Amino acid sequence: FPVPKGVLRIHFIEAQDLQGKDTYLKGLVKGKSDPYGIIRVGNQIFQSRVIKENLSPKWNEVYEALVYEHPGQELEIELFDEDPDKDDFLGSLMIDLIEVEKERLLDEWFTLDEVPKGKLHLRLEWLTLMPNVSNLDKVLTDIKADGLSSALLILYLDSARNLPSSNPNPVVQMSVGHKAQESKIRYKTNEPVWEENFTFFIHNPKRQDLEVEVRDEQHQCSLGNLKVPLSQLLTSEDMTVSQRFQLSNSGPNSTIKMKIALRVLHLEK
Ligand SMILES: [Ca+2]
Ligand SMILES: [Ca+2]
Ligand SMILES: [Ca+2]
Repeated sequence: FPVPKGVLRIHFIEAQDLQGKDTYLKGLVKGKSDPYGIIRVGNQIFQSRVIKENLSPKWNEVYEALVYEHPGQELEIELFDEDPDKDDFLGSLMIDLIEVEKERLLDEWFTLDEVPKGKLHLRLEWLTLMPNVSNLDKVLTDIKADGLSSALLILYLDSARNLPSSNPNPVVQMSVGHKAQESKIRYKTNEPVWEENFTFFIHNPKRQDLEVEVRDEQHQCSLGNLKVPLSQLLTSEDMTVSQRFQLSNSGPNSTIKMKIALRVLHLEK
């Protein structure tokens, strides 16, 4: 299974001098526009807010994208005017990631291509995955923890044993805080195998819990659940634990096997 080469934190700050594409009164009066941006990294897509009637938009939004050692992967950005029909094009940008890794931290205005005018203000942070916990304390403080992610949670769903029944069709749902993802379904078995990998962004591992619920997908019935304070990982080697876990609201011998690893996101120079 692929593992991330790092995390790219994208500050979608502002743009200036964009192309006005709206016109009042049958096109007599030249007007401004309603800019917003579409940001792409690999399969990950991000959409900024629409700011109305302004060619120097200030979004101050921030997105977090996973980056792997895959070929030539790039940061793609397109700006549009929100119109009631087809949104008019306000310019585009293409940044080489392998270049961004090299610089670690950028703060620059970029001139949009394929438009007569327009500039975009970005601050890019290349965060690497740290296996030791040595810098968590510093990363939490820089974020100003009192939000964006201070860590990643990478977890492996191996299998479960001896689940309650008649037989069920087991599926697992994991949700660190509000982010939630689901495994695939196994059918008519009390011994499911998934061998699936999942990744979650983490604001603060000292506060957040991983919640795991096993369900029978056919029927509303629950098959057990599990809470794992991520803090417990903080005291494990390479912030990774691998064991069988007891399920609650389940059988007495019902368990779930996982590998769970934490990585602190760090900007170095
Ligand atoms: Ca328009
Ligand atoms: Ca418009
Ligand atoms: Ca539209």
